[PDB]
Amino acid sequence: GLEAVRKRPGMYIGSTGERGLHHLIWEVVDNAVDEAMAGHATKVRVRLLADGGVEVSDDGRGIPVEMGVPTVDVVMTQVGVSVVNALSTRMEVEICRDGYQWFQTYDKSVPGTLKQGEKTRKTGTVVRFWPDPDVFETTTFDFETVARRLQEQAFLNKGLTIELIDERDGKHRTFYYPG
Amino acid sequence: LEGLEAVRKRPGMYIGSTGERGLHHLIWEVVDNAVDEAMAGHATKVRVRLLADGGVEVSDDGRGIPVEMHESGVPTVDVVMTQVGVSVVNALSTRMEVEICRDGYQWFQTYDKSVPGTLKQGEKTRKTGTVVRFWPDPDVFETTTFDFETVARRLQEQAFLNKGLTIELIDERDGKHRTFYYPG
Ligand SMILES: CO[C@@H]1[C@@H](OC(N)=O)[C@@H](O)[C@H](Oc2ccc3c(O)c(NC(=O)c4ccc(O)c(CC=C(C)C)c4)c(=O)oc3c2C)OC1(C)C
Ligand SMILES: CO[C@@H]1[C@@H](OC(N)=O)[C@@H](O)[C@H](Oc2ccc3c(O)c(NC(=O)c4ccc(O)c(CC=C(C)C)c4)c(=O)oc3c2C)OC1(C)C
Ligand SMILES: [Zn+2]
Ligand SMILES: [Zn+2]
Ligand SMILES: [Zn+2]
Ligand SMILES: [Zn+2]
Ligand SMILES: [Zn+2]
Ligand SMILES: [Zn+2]
Repeated sequence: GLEAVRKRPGMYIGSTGERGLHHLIWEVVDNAVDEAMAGHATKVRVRLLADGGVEVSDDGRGIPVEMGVPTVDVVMTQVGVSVVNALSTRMEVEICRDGYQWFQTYDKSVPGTLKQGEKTRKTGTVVRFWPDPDVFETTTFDFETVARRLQEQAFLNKGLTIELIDERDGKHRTFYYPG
Repeated sequence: LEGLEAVRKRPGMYIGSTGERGLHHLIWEVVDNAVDEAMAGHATKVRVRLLADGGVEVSDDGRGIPVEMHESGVPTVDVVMTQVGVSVVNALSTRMEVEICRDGYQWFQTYDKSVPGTLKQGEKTRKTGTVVRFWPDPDVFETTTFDFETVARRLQEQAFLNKGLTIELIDERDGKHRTFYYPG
């Protein structure tokens, strides 16, 4: 399971250095950007939080919430982003889908109870995660490393707007190439 | 078995979709795994070949995927190719080949519709590193054509993030080639 990732993180992210740390944001960004071609997303927002966390938001389809375990718990324990869950102290996931907001938490990768919130016509996903400082040699995301990836992803997804906000210093950049 | 069947049943959960961007997840993964060995395994060169038949070959001079017996009673390379990021590539490929230089020897393994062959010990060598070849399954992907410029953009990023690493790209479909290098 996720125990395997914690035991041998190098098998999943190459190392536990700064390049290993950046695998986490690369995965969560990738998953959001995937919704431009797969889910009619128009905007992805990436925030580098001053406490070391990361938030990635999109207006794609929303991770499926239908069930007897919710699909989001399967995603967050089985697929690419489960490595992020394994190596984070906590994650928060917000989904807009099927007419409602939905909220889930992971505490050392253990799911909370999926909560149905307010009605909404919006669709998309917000993923927030806090990399475990007991795993990583470095918990500082590099603005220019992240910017280079988001520029590539905007260029490969004509019409997608990607916003990067560094909450550590207020630095922000928007990436957009028209179709 | 089970875990790879899951990828074939719901590929969008692993690679987003089954179009051009989904196809490129496979090369991004295998390239990433090789480039990881620059920071982790003293690699100096990665070579990416877009094969004329649609396959991909990625070579590195890193440590070599471990070949010794895993706790699960198979060679560690078989665990890697069935359990971790590259197992998605295995699941969605008709076949894979893996050449490893490690522990004083050359080693060769195949995967046929993700099923491991018998790991074979080859000649002695002092070299270390890995070659991974894969052939994306046209029954999965709506296109099997890799985009040279898309691949070149990723390799330039990876060379910039790994000062001193040489990355060579060869398109065997038309002879186009690029070499990426940023000095330390
Ligand atoms: C981290 O989750 C990622 C997503 O990330 C974001 N940010 O959306 C995204 O990269 C991708 O999102 C998908 C990937 C596949 C489908 C997908 O296949 C859908 N189609 C359905 O009819 C559907 C509805 C419910 C359900 O449980 C499943 C899962 C089964 C599949 C994929 C056949 C599929 C669908 O509505 O949304 C999908 C979505 C939102 O894959 C995830 C879920 C692992
Ligand atoms: C697809 O394989 C990738 C590798 O890709 C390439 N091209 O080398 C690379 O990205 C990374 O390679 C690692 C990842 C971890 C270790 C690693 O932890 C080593 N340390 C050991 O002493 C060791 C020795 C035996 C052994 O079974 C393991 C753990 C198993 C692993 C890493 C698969 C570790 C080691 O020598 O090499 C390692 C190597 C080469 O992770 C893989 C295996 C998923
Ligand atoms: Zn990696
Ligand atoms: Zn560095
Ligand atoms: Zn549609
Ligand atoms: Zn993806
Ligand atoms: Zn070393
Ligand atoms: Zn060495």
